[PDB]
Amino acid sequence: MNYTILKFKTINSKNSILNVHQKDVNCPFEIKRIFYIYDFLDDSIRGDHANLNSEFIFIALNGSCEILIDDGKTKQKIILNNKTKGLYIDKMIWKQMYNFSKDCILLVLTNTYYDEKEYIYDYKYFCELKNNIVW
Amino acid sequence: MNYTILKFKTINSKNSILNVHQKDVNCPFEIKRIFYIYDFLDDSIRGDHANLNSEFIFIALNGSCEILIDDGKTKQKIILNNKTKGLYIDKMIWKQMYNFSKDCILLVLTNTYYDEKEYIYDYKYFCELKNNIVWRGG
Ligand SMILES: Cc1cn([C@H]2C[C@H](O)[C@@H](COP(=O)(O)OP(=O)(O)O)O2)c(=O)[nH]c1=O
Ligand SMILES: Cc1cn([C@H]2C[C@H](O)[C@@H](COP(=O)(O)OP(=O)(O)O)O2)c(=O)[nH]c1=O
Repeated sequence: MNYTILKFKTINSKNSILNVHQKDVNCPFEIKRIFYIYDFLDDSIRGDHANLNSEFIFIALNGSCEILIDDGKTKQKIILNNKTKGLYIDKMIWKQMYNFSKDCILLVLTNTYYDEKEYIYDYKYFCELKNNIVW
Repeated sequence: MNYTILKFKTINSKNSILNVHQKDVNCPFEIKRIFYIYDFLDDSIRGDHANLNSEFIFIALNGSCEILIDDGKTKQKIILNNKTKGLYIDKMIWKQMYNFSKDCILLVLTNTYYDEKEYIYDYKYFCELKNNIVWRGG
């Protein structure tokens, strides 16, 4: 599956630490949209979809969570809990996020404007799209 | 001086809160780069420059800090301390940030790639370039 764990370069100066993201700097794509997710309750789950076009980098900026990614062929669990690590996934990877700490802040970077129409919410279709050897 | 304290529209769902930023959603520019600053020790200070092209939104995702902004003629101090608000500033505004809490995480959105040639680190010449721009009609 087309995922990587990225290790960010930081700039340690002025008694603090700076992490930069842009095309070719701790990010393989061109950024167009950012969002962050916070104030999680005990059984919060996010995701349950794949996206046709958007690539993602997920970064836990505070606290931590889990993510299960799935390409139709294999699955992986990933822990995010570190400001110098990110999970990069290509488009057409199903994901769910859960087991959020109380204090988790999740930052997501993507290369597309939000488009409800690029979403795949039906898992069987997703798996047909990833595996069906006719097409 | 051109700045705005934004109140963000949040999406409250799935037992959590989502804040989205892109052109015309909680941000007036096209995003091209993001950065965040953290692990501040007591006396830490950031900024001390102006930028010729870039606009910015500053958000305290966690904790709090104070920002001073300066148009060459006046200055203004603002506290950043929660996730539903940020400070938009236009280009060619000088800024300095200080009084960071130990747990402060500062997130910044901007509309450009990083460019050393866009920085003005000398306040005196900041005021001259800005006074000239203002003089021109800007
Ligand atoms: C990610 C995102 C979501 N939303 C809205 C639409 C969705 O109904 C809701 C949550 O998005 P969605 O991606 O469906 O949930 P998750 O973040 O768990 O994957 O917020 C936007 O308006 N813009 C966005 O960029
Ligand atoms: C913001 C930023 C800084 N840097 C480098 C250049 C600077 O010497 C240093 C700090 O940036 P600078 O903007 O000069 O300081 P501050 O963050 O306090 O305003 O890190 C980058 O390489 N890319 C970036 O996007």
